[PDB]
Amino acid sequence: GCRLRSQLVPVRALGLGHRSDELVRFRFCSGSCRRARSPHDLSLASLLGAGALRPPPGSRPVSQPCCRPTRYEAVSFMDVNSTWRTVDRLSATACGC
Amino acid sequence: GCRLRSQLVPVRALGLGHRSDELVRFRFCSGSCRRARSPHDLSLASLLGAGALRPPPGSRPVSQPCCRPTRYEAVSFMDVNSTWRTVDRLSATACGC
Repeated sequence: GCRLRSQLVPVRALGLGHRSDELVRFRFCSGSCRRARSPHDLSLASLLGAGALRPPPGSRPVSQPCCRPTRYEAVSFMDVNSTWRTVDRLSATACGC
Repeated sequence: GCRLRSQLVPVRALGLGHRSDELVRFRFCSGSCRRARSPHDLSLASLLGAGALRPPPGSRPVSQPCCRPTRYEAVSFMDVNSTWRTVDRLSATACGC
């Protein structure tokens, strides 16, 4: 089921040009929302399953909510110049379907 | 990009046990939200791309909003007994990232 996941990661791999010798906890949301389908979602999933819709241009429609963050906190670290840095709203602190 | 799509479908394939000789328009949302990534989404996509996260149990995290309906309308038809039927909130009428 959709829930908050928490791993350790290098700060360079965060994508903002920072560098640190400290790993940082990064939290994110993943898992199923299939128990949270709306009537529309059920009908869409039924139509797709029956092959009654032709695929649209680009990506397939999702037929259930996505597991997404609803709330965020900053990620902090000592950078290579041993200066404390904080980056707003980078890490999830709650998830929802 | 994420947008509303509109096709014709058999009402049986809607999944609620109805039957009709009339096709019905069913509308749904699909397409990319990659231009609507939050700072968290960008960092998550960067981490995944760098192979810095181990895959969680079940489905992969999404690193961008999902293209989802924000608004709904009923789907109507003459059933095989030529009785008018309406099913609430089945068809999308607006989409968002």
